[PDB]
Amino acid sequence: CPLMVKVLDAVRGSPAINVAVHVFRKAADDTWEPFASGKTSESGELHGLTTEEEFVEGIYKVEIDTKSYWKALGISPMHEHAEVVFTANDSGPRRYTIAAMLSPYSYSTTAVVTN
Amino acid sequence: CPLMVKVLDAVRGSPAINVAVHVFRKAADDTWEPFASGKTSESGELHGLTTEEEFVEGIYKVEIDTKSYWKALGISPMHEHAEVVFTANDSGPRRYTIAAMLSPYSYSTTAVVTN
Amino acid sequence: CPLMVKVLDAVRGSPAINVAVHVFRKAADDTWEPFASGKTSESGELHGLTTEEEFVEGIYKVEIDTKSYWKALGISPMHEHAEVVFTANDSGPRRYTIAAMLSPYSYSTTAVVTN
Amino acid sequence: CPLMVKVLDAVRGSPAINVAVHVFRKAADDTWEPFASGKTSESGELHGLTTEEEFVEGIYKVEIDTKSYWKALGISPMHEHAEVVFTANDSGPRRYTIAAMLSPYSYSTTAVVTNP
Ligand SMILES: [Zn+2]
Ligand SMILES: [Zn+2]
Ligand SMILES: [Zn+2]
Ligand SMILES: [Zn+2]
Ligand SMILES: [Zn+2]
Ligand SMILES: [Zn+2]
Ligand SMILES: [Zn+2]
Ligand SMILES: [Zn+2]
Ligand SMILES: [Zn+2]
Ligand SMILES: [Zn+2]
Ligand SMILES: [Zn+2]
Ligand SMILES: [Zn+2]
Repeated sequence: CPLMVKVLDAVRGSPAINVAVHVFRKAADDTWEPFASGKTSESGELHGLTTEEEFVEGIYKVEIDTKSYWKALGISPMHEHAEVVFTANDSGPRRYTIAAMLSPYSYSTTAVVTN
Repeated sequence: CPLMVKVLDAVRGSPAINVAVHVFRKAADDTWEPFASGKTSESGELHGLTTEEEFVEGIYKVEIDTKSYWKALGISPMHEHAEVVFTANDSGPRRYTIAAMLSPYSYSTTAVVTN
Repeated sequence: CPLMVKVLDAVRGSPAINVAVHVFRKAADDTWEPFASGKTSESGELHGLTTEEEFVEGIYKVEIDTKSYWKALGISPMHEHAEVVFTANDSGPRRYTIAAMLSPYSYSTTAVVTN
Repeated sequence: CPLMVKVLDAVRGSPAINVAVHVFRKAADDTWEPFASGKTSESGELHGLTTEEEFVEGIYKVEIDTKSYWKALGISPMHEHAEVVFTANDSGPRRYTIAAMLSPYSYSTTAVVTNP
């Protein structure tokens, strides 16, 4: 995959499963244009978002939907999304994995960029 | 302060000093409206961003300048900013400390929300 | 302070208050010798642990009690402590701040070392 | 695997490759008994540490060797290891992935515990 997203639930110690992930690319008018979307697997992973061709240099926002994810724990999070922004491909084509460890009022995200 | 931003450099183990920070509030047309800015102190802190009356309910983005911060380490970071989005107040006044532990390809960020 | 410990609750977005912190130093027999202890303040901070003289070079472990800290959330954590080990003082006095942002199955720690 | 360790280099945005990892299990005299070891793969992963039956209930320490890992950056880290302690395998069998995002003066670790 040119772009993979992996989401972990840092409260329960488990993959974040079936969580909506929307990816955007900064457009000509400075707004965020919808780029790719999916839901995380049983493993907290979202593969197949994009193709090498579609995935040109630019600024991308990964939006993880955290709104009702910790409803059952009875806490409303700091925000309805966990967002990670990265600047891409900005020296030829590379594979990205965006790994996010999520808690309601914290998060740790790491971009692993390969090739 | 109604809003304080604290920035640590996780690579060198030191406050991130003289780092530019921009705060935005989500406006009616879905643009980010400039809200406050400044540079971090010797302790990595940015105090005095806003007043309790100016700190109205809304969605806020904190944008920490990272572009050339690790230039001396010879590393280009994942993005020119580290960004944190939070949804504010909703319940009477609250004070927010946004704490960010930064490396070129990872960051951890926590919103501490009190009274 | 020569050594300060600050603990944040990353699930609720608040300082972790009145949490027991024990500090140990690696002894002659490779065991952990009790060094200092206290409880975090209302700000999640623990000051006054040690003195510049007592705080010699060596290997130190900060043990944060997390056993029953999230009991009210109904999750048992990955372990009864959050532990940070650091190697100290290679030169003369350094002041350490150990910042720990804690979730039941994740934690981010950072050591800020200042001269 | 009953136990997998995955290590990422948060400074360079890469897997931490060929990094030594030591696992210990807490023994009755309060000593850490060596349990398993190895070095991370090209993906930053260390698989094959243990078997379901060897991975008995107990307290485990994972020790990732960081001493010289950022030597090329010219930084000496906060400690010669990044360490994670976890209390294991209550409630029948569970598989653990210990995921560590490392920088010289910070790390984020997560235990992902699943029931197979
Ligand atoms: Zn894939
Ligand atoms: Zn979304
Ligand atoms: Zn959002
Ligand atoms: Zn800015
Ligand atoms: Zn202030
Ligand atoms: Zn940005
Ligand atoms: Zn103090
Ligand atoms: Zn204790
Ligand atoms: Zn322990
Ligand atoms: Zn070792
Ligand atoms: Zn495996
Ligand atoms: Zn160690």
